[PDB]
Amino acid sequence: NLILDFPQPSTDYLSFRSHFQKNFVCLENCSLQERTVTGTVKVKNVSFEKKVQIRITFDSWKNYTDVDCVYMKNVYGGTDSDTFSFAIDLPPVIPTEQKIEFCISYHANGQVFWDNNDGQNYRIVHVQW
Ligand SMILES: OC[C@H]1O[C@@H]2O[C@H]3[C@H](O)[C@@H](O)[C@@H](O[C@H]4[C@H](O)[C@@H](O)[C@@H](O[C@H]5[C@H](O)[C@@H](O)[C@@H](O[C@H]6[C@H](O)[C@@H](O)[C@@H](O[C@H]7[C@H](O)[C@@H](O)[C@@H](O[C@H]8[C@H](O)[C@@H](O)[C@@H](O[C@H]1[C@H](O)[C@H]2O)O[C@@H]8CO)O[C@@H]7CO)O[C@@H]6CO)O[C@@H]5CO)O[C@@H]4CO)O[C@@H]3CO
Repeated sequence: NLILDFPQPSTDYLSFRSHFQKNFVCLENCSLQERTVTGTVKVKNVSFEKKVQIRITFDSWKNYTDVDCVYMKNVYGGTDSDTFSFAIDLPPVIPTEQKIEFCISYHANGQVFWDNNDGQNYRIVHVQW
């Protein structure tokens, strides 16, 4: 009934790297299971202290929620970037007319960086299936 309306950003490496180098934050993977959306976010390692959040709407941006992401230790990651994970429960019912979208914010060293997917956000759409 719901599906991701975007390719996994990490699949197209050249696009992923271009966005990540420009914005210093980029969604890496995302999956929709049951009524929960989970995923991973790559951020440039700008400073020790970081705050990474998903800003998500389930009602066409009438409202939104900021959800904290959690740092993921990665033995195989480099020292230039860090990985954060998120898990967000969907509301029990979302009417078909309502848009579901999210974007990502990243605070470090007094600055804020955004992944808004080239101004479209990351969309989840309603389907017949
Ligand atoms: O321990 C040395 C450290 O002490 C002081 O730091 C204090 C700090 O100022 C307070 O803010 C508080 O910190 C808490 C913090 O506010 C919370 O947000 C949370 O921290 C989380 C981070 O926000 C989050 O980003 C993630 O952290 C991981 C990093 O993302 C990842 O990159 C890696 O971190 C490495 C750093 O990137 C790298 O720079 C290097 O860090 C050194 C610092 O650069 C250097 O300044 C100093 O740090 C001092 C600091 O200046 C003091 O203010 O030494 C660091 C090396 O020891 O190395 C890092 C890897 O070791 O990994 C981290 C995760 O380890 O997740 C964390 C949540 O775990 O919690 C913080 C409290 O735990 O208190 C601190 C502690 O005194």
